[PDB]
Amino acid sequence: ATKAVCVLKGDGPVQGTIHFEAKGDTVVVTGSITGLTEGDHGFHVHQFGDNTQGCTSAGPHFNPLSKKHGGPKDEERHVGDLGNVTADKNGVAIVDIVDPLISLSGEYSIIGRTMVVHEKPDDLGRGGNEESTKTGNAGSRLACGVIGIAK
Amino acid sequence: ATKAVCVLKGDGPVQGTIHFEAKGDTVVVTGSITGLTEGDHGFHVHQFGDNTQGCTSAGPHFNPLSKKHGGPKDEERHVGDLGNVTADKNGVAIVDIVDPLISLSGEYSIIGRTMVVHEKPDDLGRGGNEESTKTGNAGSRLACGVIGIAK
Amino acid sequence: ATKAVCVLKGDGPVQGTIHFEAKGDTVVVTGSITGLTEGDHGFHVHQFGDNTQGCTSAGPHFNPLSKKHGGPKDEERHVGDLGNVTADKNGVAIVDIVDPLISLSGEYSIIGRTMVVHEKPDDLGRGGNEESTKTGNAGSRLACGVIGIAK
Amino acid sequence: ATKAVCVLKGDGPVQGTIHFEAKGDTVVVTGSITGLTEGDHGFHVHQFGDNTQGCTSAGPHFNPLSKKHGGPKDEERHVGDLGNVTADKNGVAIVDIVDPLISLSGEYSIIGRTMVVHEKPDDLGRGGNEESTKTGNAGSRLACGVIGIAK
Ligand SMILES: [Cu+2]
Ligand SMILES: [Cu+2]
Ligand SMILES: [Cu+2]
Ligand SMILES: [Cu+2]
Ligand SMILES: [Zn+2]
Ligand SMILES: [Zn+2]
Ligand SMILES: [Zn+2]
Ligand SMILES: [Zn+2]
Repeated sequence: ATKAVCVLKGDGPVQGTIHFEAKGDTVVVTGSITGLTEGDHGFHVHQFGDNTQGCTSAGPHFNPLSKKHGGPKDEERHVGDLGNVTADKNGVAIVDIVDPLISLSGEYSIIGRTMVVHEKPDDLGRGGNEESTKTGNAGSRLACGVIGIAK
Repeated sequence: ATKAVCVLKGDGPVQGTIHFEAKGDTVVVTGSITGLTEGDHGFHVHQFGDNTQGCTSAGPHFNPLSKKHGGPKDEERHVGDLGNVTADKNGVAIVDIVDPLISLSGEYSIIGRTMVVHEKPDDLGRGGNEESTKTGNAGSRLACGVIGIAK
Repeated sequence: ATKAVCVLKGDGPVQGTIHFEAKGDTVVVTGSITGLTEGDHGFHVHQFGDNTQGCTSAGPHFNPLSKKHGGPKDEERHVGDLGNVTADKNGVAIVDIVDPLISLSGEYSIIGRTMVVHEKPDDLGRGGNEESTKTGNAGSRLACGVIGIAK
Repeated sequence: ATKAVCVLKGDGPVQGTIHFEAKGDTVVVTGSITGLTEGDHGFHVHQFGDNTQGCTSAGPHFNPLSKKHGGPKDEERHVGDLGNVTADKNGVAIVDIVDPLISLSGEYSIIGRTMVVHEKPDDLGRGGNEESTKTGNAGSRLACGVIGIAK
């Protein structure tokens, strides 16, 4: 697959759609998310496309290299670490990410996994506590969806 | 990926969880669907893991061998042709399928695609109209979900 | 039966010949209707090949899947829902339909049933009254005939 | 179908309605025909439900076993060979035939074919000439109709 899609849904008003496209050795991640409080929100690929108990059953960050949490620009990061998306005053975030580590095929493929938008900003591993090194202190899972093959 | 899961949701009361497991050289499909009308309902892997327009955006049946619609025992069938699930009088269908065409990795992978439960029985491609050769006259898509990697 | 024919007759000037042919996996509908008013007229397979009370005794639309009335492109439609034919200013309609639900043998066969051309356009089940969900508000039956096996 | 109907019409005053009902391995043929000259009239299922050029376009006797013409009681007969109906002095014939060879379903089905009442008596193949072995010398087609599925 060179194209993928994710519909983000949660138990509150947060929703959106994310598009994924293979370009060179990168994945180009675009889309939009509504209903968010203004400011940054952690945005991560979680390990499992399991929504049986909601976003919680997606498990931790997709992490096949067994590293600690960081920002997308960091060497020490989880594959699923895409940093922050930014909502404006209207609650809307436009997603425009280009990432070399995630993939839509092969070993680091995110097809069949879960995209999650978080309650709080991702501190990118620089928070000075244990949690920062795990989730970036991004807190609760506002909305999520399984990543699917798109036409 | 040796285990997958799917959570089925639609516009109506129909819901359920489908489990997939790679066992030996085959794929075992289990789970249950509730809120169905008594009797048979088409049960198919649709091509796209795309829920942007609910179940409609899943596209046609997964069909990488470019065949006509059939039953799961037929040579001429789509890879996604898993026949019928059967609901009892309480609207409950127990899912128990072993299938030789689907997989959980490589060309035949259904990870990132869509499981659909239909309004009507699948006629296994033997209805005698053109629709039968496409969908088995299974009709509308009551509920669907993207197939995700499971723990 | 791979070819069928229908001769349309009514109480007024409306007449025509409709040809049906099983081609590939589908049914191609051709022919022409004359004596019509300019514009659209509902064109439907009615259930009974019964002309004992003219076109009235043909009964409702052929509907073996127990659905509501729609257009021929719709999922929710009767098997007999072939939409509209269009008459030009001289009252002539050229019939050119390919249809996935009708057949010329087996469950979906329209052989021995009735082709009806209606007074008014078919609203494709979107008119918003109850009648729309039955007949598309197509109104009276200008002309009809029993579908017969052709050489 | 277990029930069928035919409205007989022609270019003259002969008309009637014929009813067909599946009973055991027979079809029970009933109805009435008016406007006839007193005496016997050949009564046959013709091959095609094609009325585009009137009764003539119905073609020959329905004959899927490729036999010669006889009476309904004869081994050598066409499937469409139902013998004679008898008009009284008032021009009225009451039809009451029970036949094992015609069918309303499967290979010998007469649904979509044509019922014809003839000018002259059917000589039942015993006329001593070539025509007798083809049509029973029943002569012209007074009235006919396509056989349709009835409620
Ligand atoms: Cu996260
Ligand atoms: Cu399907
Ligand atoms: Cu109609
Ligand atoms: Cu004859
Ligand atoms: Zn992380
Ligand atoms: Zn199929
Ligand atoms: Zn209709
Ligand atoms: Zn004969």
